[PDB]
Amino acid sequence: KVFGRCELAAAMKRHGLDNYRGYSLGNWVCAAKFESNFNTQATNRNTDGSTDYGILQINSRWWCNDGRTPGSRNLCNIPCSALLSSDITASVNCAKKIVSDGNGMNAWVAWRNRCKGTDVQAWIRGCRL
Repeated sequence: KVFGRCELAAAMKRHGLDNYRGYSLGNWVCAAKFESNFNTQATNRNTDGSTDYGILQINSRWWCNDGRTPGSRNLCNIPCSALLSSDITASVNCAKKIVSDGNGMNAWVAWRNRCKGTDVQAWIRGCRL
């Protein structure tokens, strides 16, 4: 499933992240354009020996189970690959928690400098709420 512009912006609020734990609608949408290019199928292995699974570029090392990354906490405890299907209904379980960790959105490399402080009111622009 390859999503359109206004095809990826409503299902995020459908799952409750709106201003989630101090994280608003303004902070989400840019990042997937820069981790997956609005793609659900973008698998890339980072030199850390981990791969980045899903549209969120998750490293199997800290949070999931891929079987080729030993010493991984596999904290989420699910198929690291279920993190890949069009049905994302369960992937954010670990998105809503990786942040209580307290070091922030700073778990991702691009939005931090590619997407922070930038005009965000604009990603939510041109669309209906």
